[PDB]
Amino acid sequence: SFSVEFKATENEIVSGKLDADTPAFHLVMSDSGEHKGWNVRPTGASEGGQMVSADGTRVDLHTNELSWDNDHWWIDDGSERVEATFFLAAGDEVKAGEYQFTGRVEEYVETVINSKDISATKTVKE
Amino acid sequence: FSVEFKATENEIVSGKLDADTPAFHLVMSDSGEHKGWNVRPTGASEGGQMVSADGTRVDLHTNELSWDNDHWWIDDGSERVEATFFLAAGDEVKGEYQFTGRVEEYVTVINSKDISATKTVKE
Repeated sequence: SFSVEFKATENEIVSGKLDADTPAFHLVMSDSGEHKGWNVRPTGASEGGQMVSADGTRVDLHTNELSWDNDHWWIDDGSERVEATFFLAAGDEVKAGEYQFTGRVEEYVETVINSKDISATKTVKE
Repeated sequence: FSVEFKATENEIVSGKLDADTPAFHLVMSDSGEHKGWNVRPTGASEGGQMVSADGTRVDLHTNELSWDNDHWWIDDGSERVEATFFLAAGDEVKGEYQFTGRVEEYVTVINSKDISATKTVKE
C-alpha cells in the first residue's frame, strides 16, 4: 500500500535570475497503513539538498511542506497522503541544464518500515 | 569554494597560429551567496600572459570573462562558472608556458586561491 511519485513540474524555467519561488519537482508519498512520518534523503550528486546538471552545476532545493534536519527533509504526517513541491528560491541565478535530483524516501513508525529511491530531472532552458 | 585550473588537451605546435587555440580551462564554484569572480594574473603572468622558461610572453584571451585593465572578472551568481582561455589567431608561438594567477570570489572578496598550470607548445 506504500507508493511514491516524484516528477519534475510542468512550469517552464529559463536561465537567469528568478523573480519568484519557482517549482521544480513534485513529490507524493502515500500509505493508508499506520505510520508516523516520512524522510526524504538526498543521494549521490544531490547530497546537500541540490538538483545537479550534467556539468555539475548545483541548485538548492526548498520545500514549504517538509522540515529539515542537517542533511535531509522529514515530516511527522500520519495521513494517507503527503504532497510536497520542491521549488527554487527567488533571486537564484540559474544556468541552463538538465538538473537531476536523486534521493531515497523512507516511511517510519512510532523505525523505517518502507523505503524507495526517487529520481527526476528538470530542464532549465537557455 | 573550489577552483580547478588545467592545461587543455589540444596539441599546439610552434609557429604562427591560424585560428584561436584553447590553452587552459578554469572552473570556479561556490554554493555560497556571491556576486562574481576575479581572475588576477600574478608573477610573470601579470598582463594576462603565459610565459615560457626562456621568457617568451604569450597573450591569453577568454570569451567567458570580462577584462578590466589587468585582470578578468565576471558577475555570476550561479554556483558555478567555467572559462576557456585561448591563444589568438595570428600569434607567433615558440616551449613550456606557465600561467600563474589568483581566483577571487566577491560579494569585497570572500574567498581566494592561487591557480597555476603549464601548457606545452611543441616544435
